[PDB]
Amino acid sequence: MELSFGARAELPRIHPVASKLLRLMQKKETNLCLSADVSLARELLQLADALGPSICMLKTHVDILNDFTLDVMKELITLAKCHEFLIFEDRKFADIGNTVKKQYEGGIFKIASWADLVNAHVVPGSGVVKGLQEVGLPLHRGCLLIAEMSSTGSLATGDYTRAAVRMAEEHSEFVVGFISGSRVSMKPEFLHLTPGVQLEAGGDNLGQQYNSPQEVIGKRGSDIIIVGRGIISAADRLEAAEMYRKAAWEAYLSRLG
Amino acid sequence: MELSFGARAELPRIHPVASKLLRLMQKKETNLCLSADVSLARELLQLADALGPSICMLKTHVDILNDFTLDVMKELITLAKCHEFLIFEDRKFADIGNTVKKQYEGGIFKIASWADLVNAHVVPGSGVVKGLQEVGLPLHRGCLLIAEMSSTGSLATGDYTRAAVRMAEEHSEFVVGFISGSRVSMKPEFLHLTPGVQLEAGGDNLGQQYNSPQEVIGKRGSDIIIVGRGIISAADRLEAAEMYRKAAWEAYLSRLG
Ligand SMILES: N#Cc1cc(=O)[nH]c(=O)n1[C@@H]1O[C@H](COP(=O)(O)O)[C@@H](O)[C@H]1O
Ligand SMILES: O=c1ccn([C@@H]2O[C@H](COP(=O)(O)O)[C@@H](O)[C@H]2O)c(=O)[nH]1
Repeated sequence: MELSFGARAELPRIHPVASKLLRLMQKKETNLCLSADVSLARELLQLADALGPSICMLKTHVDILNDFTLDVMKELITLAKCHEFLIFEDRKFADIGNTVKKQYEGGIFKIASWADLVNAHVVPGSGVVKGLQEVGLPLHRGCLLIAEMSSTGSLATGDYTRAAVRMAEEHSEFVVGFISGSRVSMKPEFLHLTPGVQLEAGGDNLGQQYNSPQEVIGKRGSDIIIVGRGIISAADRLEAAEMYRKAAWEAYLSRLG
Repeated sequence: MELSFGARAELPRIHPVASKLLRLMQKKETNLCLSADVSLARELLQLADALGPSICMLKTHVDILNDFTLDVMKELITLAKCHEFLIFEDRKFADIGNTVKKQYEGGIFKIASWADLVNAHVVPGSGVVKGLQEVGLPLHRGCLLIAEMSSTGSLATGDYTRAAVRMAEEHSEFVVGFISGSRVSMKPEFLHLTPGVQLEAGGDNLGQQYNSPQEVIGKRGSDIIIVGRGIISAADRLEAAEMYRKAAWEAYLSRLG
């Protein structure tokens, strides 16, 4: 039987970051993650403040910000605390353990100092998670493993996907779930987040493929939709965010019965 | 038929960045890529200057440099031109095509502006290559696809590796080779660069595994060794680089005939 997000937040083996997230999802009736794919810090902060009420999570690509500073991220954290959403840096860590630990903690971005969640590809083997967790565990962070991808020709299928699930299971002190197109774990402590989402059928010209919130949440059993252009390119981004939220939220409620 | 690096530089289908690399490998008698895994720009540049005559390539992780600026990269380019080596940013692009184009061109790092070579994981499908190529083509840049990894539990094996080789063949206008543990293509226009290399047997505590230059170049048929800690951890990095250079170069001479 399916548990509500609020009940899942209380599960004995739940990660604190997953619990925080699940509680605010239930409080705000949102399972929408905004993909804030913009080049200017002011745009990032403007979207975060305006859409924050409607979202459970803000997904960043800090490496495309033409004017990144750590003060930008300080300010984003204030907004995250005010409007109640988590910050997920979509870094796709994909190197050996010794390297990713440095990429997570250090450099100019100091990602671990501000991102509640990061994600990682499983292709290097479990050392990618071991390296990240050496930085993330002390800082009370969580990680998502990329079990499937939305893009045309994705190799994250079959035995690769099963490997991602095993890796998460064996590293549950740090891994809180998956980037995937569908439910891949039967354990309710894990979150499923799905990108490649728009209301209308389509794709882009560089291999992105879309499915609807009803399909991904309702039929495929994912928890959270990740939506970028579907919202950001709309004339009215507030109304678009609300349309996606309502869609994902109702799909969840229906599945839950 | 085994061709020298100088001959391979003249192959009909050779990419101009591969040709430039192969020419300087032959001229300088080096098939050593230094993995400059340091956190300080001064150490990076001092290594680049001192070891430049010994290396064909300097591999960077600019996202670990605590004091990155574009002015640091300008000085690195100056050293690369002076000593004759290529700059390879080991970014491991691994996102959908629309995202990686921005991560390559933009942000604070503006990687395409200074890196001769970058690499990409093949897990997203060929969109990853199509996105990078939109940026790299007019700038006369090249890309390496990660066909195999050196780390314990790597999923880059079997059909995954074969998919990487097919993707390289189909995008030979931009893809100039592979990150691999051995020769994965029989086409001599492709470069093979191999990380996980040390003179001594062993590994690290986070999944790295090492093989020797003689094994990797000599028996496994790779072209270039990528060496980080085996050089960086030495008291005298120049002497260490010279050790690796001579090992790798003589291994190469042996399979030539
Ligand atoms: N290239 C690459 C990459 C992929 C791979 O499969 N194995 C690696 O070690 N690397 C990188 O090569 C370097 C290996 O360094 P070391 O020789 O283990 O100190 C690192 O910068 C690591 O991030
Ligand atoms: O498998 C994946 C993994 C990540 N993303 C990311 O999610 C967002 C998709 O945005 P859009 O296609 O909704 O604009 C982008 O930031 C992209 O990098 C995907 O689309 N698919």
